[PDB]
Amino acid sequence: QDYKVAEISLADWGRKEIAIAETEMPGLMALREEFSAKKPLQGARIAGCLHMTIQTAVLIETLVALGAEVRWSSCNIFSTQDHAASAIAAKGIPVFAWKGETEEEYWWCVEQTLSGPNGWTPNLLLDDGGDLTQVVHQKHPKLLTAIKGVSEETTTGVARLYEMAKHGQLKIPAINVNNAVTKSKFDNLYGCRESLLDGLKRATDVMIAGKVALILGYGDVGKGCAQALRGQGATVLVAEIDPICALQAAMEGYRVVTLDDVAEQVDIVVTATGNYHVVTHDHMKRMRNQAILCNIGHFDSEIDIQSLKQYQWENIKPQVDHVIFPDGKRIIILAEGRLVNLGCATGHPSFVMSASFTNQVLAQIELFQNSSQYQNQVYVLPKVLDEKVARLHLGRIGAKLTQLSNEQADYIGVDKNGPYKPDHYRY
Amino acid sequence: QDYKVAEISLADWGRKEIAIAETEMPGLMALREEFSAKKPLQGARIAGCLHMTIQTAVLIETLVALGAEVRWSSCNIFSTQDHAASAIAAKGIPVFAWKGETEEEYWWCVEQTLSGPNGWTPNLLLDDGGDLTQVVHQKHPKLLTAIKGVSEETTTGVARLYEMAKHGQLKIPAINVNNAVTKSKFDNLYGCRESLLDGLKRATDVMIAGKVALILGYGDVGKGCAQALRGQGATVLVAEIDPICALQAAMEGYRVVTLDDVAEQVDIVVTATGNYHVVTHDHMKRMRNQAILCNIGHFDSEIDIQSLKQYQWENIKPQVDHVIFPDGKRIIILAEGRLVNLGCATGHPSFVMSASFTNQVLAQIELFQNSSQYQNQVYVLPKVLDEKVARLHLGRIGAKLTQLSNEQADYIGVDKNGPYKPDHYRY
Ligand SMILES: NC(=O)c1ccc[n+]([C@@H]2O[C@H](COP(=O)([O-])OP(=O)(O)OC[C@H]3O[C@@H](n4cnc5c(N)ncnc54)[C@H](O)[C@@H]3O)[C@@H](O)[C@H]2O)c1
Ligand SMILES: NC(=O)c1ccc[n+]([C@@H]2O[C@H](COP(=O)([O-])OP(=O)(O)OC[C@H]3O[C@@H](n4cnc5c(N)ncnc54)[C@H](O)[C@@H]3O)[C@@H](O)[C@H]2O)c1
Ligand SMILES: Nc1ncnc2[nH]cnc12
Ligand SMILES: Nc1ncnc2[nH]cnc12
Repeated sequence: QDYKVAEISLADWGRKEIAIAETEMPGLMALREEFSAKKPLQGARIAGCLHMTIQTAVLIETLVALGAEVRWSSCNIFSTQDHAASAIAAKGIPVFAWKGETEEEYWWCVEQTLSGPNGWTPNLLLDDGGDLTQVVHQKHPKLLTAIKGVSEETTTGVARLYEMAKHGQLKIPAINVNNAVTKSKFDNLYGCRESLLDGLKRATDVMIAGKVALILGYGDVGKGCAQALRGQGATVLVAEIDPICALQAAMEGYRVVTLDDVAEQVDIVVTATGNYHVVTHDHMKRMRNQAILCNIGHFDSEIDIQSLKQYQWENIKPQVDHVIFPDGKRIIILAEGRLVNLGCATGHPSFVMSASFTNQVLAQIELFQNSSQYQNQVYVLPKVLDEKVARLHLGRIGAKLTQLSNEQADYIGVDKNGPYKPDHYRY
Repeated sequence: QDYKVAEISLADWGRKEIAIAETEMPGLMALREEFSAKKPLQGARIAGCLHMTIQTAVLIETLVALGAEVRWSSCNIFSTQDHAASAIAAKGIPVFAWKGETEEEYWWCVEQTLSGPNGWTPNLLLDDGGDLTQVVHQKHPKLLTAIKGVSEETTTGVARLYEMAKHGQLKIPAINVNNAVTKSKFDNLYGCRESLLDGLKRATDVMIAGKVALILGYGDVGKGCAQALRGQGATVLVAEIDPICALQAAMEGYRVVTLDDVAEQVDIVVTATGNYHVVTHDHMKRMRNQAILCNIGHFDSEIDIQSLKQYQWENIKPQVDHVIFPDGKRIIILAEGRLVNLGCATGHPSFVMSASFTNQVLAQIELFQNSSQYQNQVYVLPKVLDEKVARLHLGRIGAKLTQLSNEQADYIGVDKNGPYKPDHYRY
């Protein structure tokens, strides 16, 4: 068995939910319709490290339908949906993923992606957060020569690529999928607008209405989180280091504050910074009894979880814990500080993941075919492909596009078929 | 008298409202505090073409406080606030602007900006919409040699610059002020979110709640217009040619439709496209009795106003007209299709105009000092200045910034003092 999952008998349930998800993921299904016969990824050998959800199962089966061979792992110890992993394993696709991995198991799973039976090695990487990219660069430099490139899903992974490139550590081309407009402005924003609430509601019976909620970070994720909680009746506070993002939050009516000032005043804290130790021991010591602390950024290091190691952790249910302080005060920590929407719920819904994952497939096609055209730098896909991703999703939600006339296209200086915006337009 | 205004005796009223506006415009006042003694614009001779409002009066007096000499005109026949123009004229600043200009008067006013007494000619242009840039390039090529550059306020003006540059027609450097983040994502969005309603409410006693409103265009302006009307209880429809913007609108719950389909169904139509004849004769013929038609894009050519020339126009009050069709059906047209927020109300409020106009002052300083470093292309100001503009506005609205620690700045790859985002970050 060239796989490792929790329970293979969950595969039928996984197939049933994959069938539903396909009907919500028109971008991926359109790529199958366009490319499954020509098989543009025939000869592609993709090592993948990305949350092993039902939506990712549709991504994997799209890559395979286009001719790729893949080996898969999750990029978080809690984000796997076991029945999705089983459905993939039952297809004979190598997948190494279960919910509740230890850290040792996590890195073992990544490692299994880099070598398969009969001398299988990847020539492509598909990464979400930079861990797979790190393992290959730091532990398997011999593999790098054969890797055509990496496509990277998320803001933190791209930040890690930028720092590698600045220091001459990046040894392959990288496609930044996060900053396709149809990824960053949809998945990060509208996805979290729904899936933060999902994680909070599944974890506890805390009401949102009337609570004071603090969001740390007002980028794409924090913007979606703030809209989510404000719509449900919370008073929303925002912390920011960036004066432009702070000004955006203020102009939406949120008070912009520091956690150093407001720790005792908040009912719910959500870290969405992509940064390091933005919630410290002293912050948590000051929090009210039964305050809820969670992280929706990529890494649990947004919170100094280590500082709680000597306190009693009383489990409430899976991925919901009380941390009991010496004076008896308790805080509720979700998923041990790991990604709350994937650890306490199921991540983003299928429709917006289709937009993200359509970009991933297009990036893998571009790297597999044309990686010779790229240097060891970070690139984004062209705007015409970004627009194509959007076009493929309009039919499902019933949006009807207006067509420019010749004179209207000339008036604003565009081709009738796009691209319709200048390169650095911000949407 | 080196000026032309409607009534100089309105100057005292203008001064009173300028004094209030200063307290809402901390960016401009901060630039006065930083630069009025060093006078970095001493020797600058600025021809300006930008809506002659109270807020623009604060911009003009900031330029003058920094040492500039200016000659001013409005960029729209209806956008001048006469008491603001009088306050400027009473200071001895040449201004040629009144509400209700004819087209001949409009272009005469622009022309007055290009030559003053004693051989005064500009060495800088400050433009909003591209009309001043057009006049100089097409009618006064001898002036071009002495023009160090132009700073351009709005999306349509930048579109015109791009097309000039593509065809080799741009003969001076241009700073695109519209696409400072602290302009496009604030003025265009939050400004119109307030000032569209202002124009509609001052013009008619039409209720927004329960109406079906169609917004043509879902860029920065259309996004703000949609939020405005949705918050007041309208059913909001959106038309788009851009599939990414269409998908954004759909994900906010707006049905994305074509005016060709829905003309008979709408109560209010707002053009926000920057394009040509997006509302045609047949659209207007199909509109319901007493439907309200207005334009918030830069030019009245969004609507084919010419097609209504043979119908009786019955005036309701200034800038509010009935167009009476042969079957007796009437539509309400606002400001003859000119910018509705400035024609039927007073434009954006002071606070957000401060952010836009702080960018304008910084652009004029950069052109006056460093235009030799630029070619005849379109440029944007650097991100550190964009962040500075935001910083200068945080105090007024009580936003408190968090400061990165050394390790947090290193973790995300930024300097503690910024810039905090990659060059092409979209906010
Ligand atoms: N949970 C999900 O489904 C999901 C989806 C996309 C991205 N992410 C992750 O979420 C994180 C945020 O992503 P993003 O796209 O919003 O990034 P972003 O860069 O757009 O936003 C992060 C924001 O945090 C702010 N910030 C940084 N340090 C801070 C501090 N100490 N205090 C306060 N604010 C601070 C920055 O100024 C920035 O505006 C990343 O780790 C990303 O990988 C999660
Ligand atoms: N009234 C104000 O205070 C104010 C402020 C800023 C800008 N403006 C003006 O408003 C206009 C829009 O500015 P913006 O920043 O939103 O520009 P933008 O480019 O961001 O948005 C315009 C949108 O219109 C869409 N569009 C173009 N042709 C269309 C058509 N035929 N049908 C439907 N949609 C169409 C485009 O796809 C685009 O998304 C410009 O003329 C700009 O100069 C006015
Ligand atoms: N449902 C989902 N599947 C995969 N990755 C995700 N990231 C966020 N939500 C996700
Ligand atoms: N109040 C205002 N002053 C000047 N230009 C504007 N454009 C939009 N609103 C404005």
